Amino acid sequence: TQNTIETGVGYSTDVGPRVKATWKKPWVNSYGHSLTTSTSISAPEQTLDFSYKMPLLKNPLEQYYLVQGGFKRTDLNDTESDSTTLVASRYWDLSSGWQRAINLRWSVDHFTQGEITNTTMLFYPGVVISRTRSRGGLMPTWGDSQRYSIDYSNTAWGSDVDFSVFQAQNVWIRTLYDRHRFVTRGTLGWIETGDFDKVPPDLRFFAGGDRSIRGYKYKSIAPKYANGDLKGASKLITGSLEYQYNVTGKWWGAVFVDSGEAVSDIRRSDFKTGTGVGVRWESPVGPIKLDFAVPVADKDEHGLQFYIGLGPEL
Repeated sequence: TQNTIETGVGYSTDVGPRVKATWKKPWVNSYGHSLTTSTSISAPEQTLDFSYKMPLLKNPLEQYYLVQGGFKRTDLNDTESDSTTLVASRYWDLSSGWQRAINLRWSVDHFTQGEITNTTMLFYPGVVISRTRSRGGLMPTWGDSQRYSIDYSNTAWGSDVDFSVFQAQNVWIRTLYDRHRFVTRGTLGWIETGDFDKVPPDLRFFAGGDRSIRGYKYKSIAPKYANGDLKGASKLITGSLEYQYNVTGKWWGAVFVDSGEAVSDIRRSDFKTGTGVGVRWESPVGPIKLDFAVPVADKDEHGLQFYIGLGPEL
């Protein structure tokens, strides 16, 4: 067919309801080209992207250009942002599973972080290497994803700020005796810059929240200003261990521990840890999850955080 509407929904105690919706148009001409429009909506973040794919005649499934553009509005913690991005990319897929991409990103960001207000126009190249593999379906019995990236902004060719961003993340799924499923998750982040105040909050690191540190409020962990407002971190390390047990039928019970930090001086570790129990049901439409988590050994943070939605899990 010609148009497709995918549509997810979510809820969590920190963020509230959350709806995504994508509108894919798989062919637009006999030149292969395709278009995806996406939009996400929650109280704190709202997004609207477009993504235009153009296959190359020589090896059309392996190689393609991408043109993505987006708007984003953020109202979260001590962050307030208007964002507009454009990306030209060159992708090399392999049957070997690895996607390799060169990026050329443009953005204008109007933001307030705490009491600092700025307007940053960025223009930078970058590289991505990624691979997601799974086997056993929509709630895979086995799989892993890895994304590694490097972005390099320099003032020499028009960008507002000199910075280097390095990113890494792993997700690992393994089953043992068809009944004991283990989800393992790892995330590294690092931005080297002499002008952190000019960097948009999107490019700063914050920790906590679902798929970061369950039990802590979404993006609530990071260095503060002298006034106490959230500043954002130049370094992120977060991780999770989850064990899942198939109770009966398509019903699983899960126990998990997340832990991590967002710091600007890696010699000053401030590691926050969260923990909880959950349920997974393999619904006809994909895996539905439900998590309860509390903060662990924390004197300023307490309180149950609870989460529900259609998790991609990888």
